[PDB]
Amino acid sequence: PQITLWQRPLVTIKIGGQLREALLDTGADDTIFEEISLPGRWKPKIIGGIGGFIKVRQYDQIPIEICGHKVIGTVLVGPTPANVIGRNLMTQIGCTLNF
Amino acid sequence: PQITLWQRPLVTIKIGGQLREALLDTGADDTIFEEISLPGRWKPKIIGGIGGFIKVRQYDQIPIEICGHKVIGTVLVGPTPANVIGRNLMTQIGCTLNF
Ligand SMILES: CC(C)(C)NC(=O)[C@@H]1CN(Cc2cccnc2)CCN1C[C@@H](O)C[C@@H](Cc1ccccc1)C(=O)N[C@H]1c2ccccc2C[C@H]1O
Repeated sequence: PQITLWQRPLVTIKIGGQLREALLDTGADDTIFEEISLPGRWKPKIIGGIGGFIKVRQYDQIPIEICGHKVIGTVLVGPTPANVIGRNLMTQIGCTLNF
Repeated sequence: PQITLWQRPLVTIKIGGQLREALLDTGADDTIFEEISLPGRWKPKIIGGIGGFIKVRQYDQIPIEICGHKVIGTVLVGPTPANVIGRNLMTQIGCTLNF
């Protein structure tokens, strides 16, 4: 589908058997979620954004359904103010910017 | 044109007679640059992102040529790790997300 930017580009996602809304965020290299229970091991990771750095855990090979599309990739979990889907996943569902 | 997301969606922009590289950021409501000298009055403003909040200057009605398209809008200038073009300006040039 085509999505204009006159509002935040939100999409509903299923991940870990849980439902959530993420913002399609071409400015984010990675994907991060506020609070969701993910199974298995993880590696610490400290990401930098506007306003500072945050400590988060990294989960790889995580199945995630974005707007009805099925993809798998690394998903971060940490103290973010908004759930974001990054280019690491937006590439998998073939998302592009147009103008 | 059409821009895939396998790399950061950077575009060249001219603002205040200066040249800058900016990130097409669908996840950002506003536009902000690290260090540019814009003329006229501004209004203090505090924005929040992942990792924290930062105090910035808010200049309105600022001409900005994005990827060869001329638009005018609110541009923020503050301590950001990367220049970002937000939806407030993306809508002006008619950018959409596609998949
Ligand atoms: C208006 C303003 C510009 C302050 N908005 C944001 O920063 C929003 C904030 N929300 C949240 C919010 C906060 C307060 C109120 N409402 C909403 C979360 C999403 N961001 C947009 C991000 O796309 C910004 C980029 C900026 C950046 C690029 C390169 C280097 C440093 C900073 C960003 O945060 N990028 C990083 C990033 C982000 C997520 C996951 C991984 C990574 C890595 C990296 O690409």
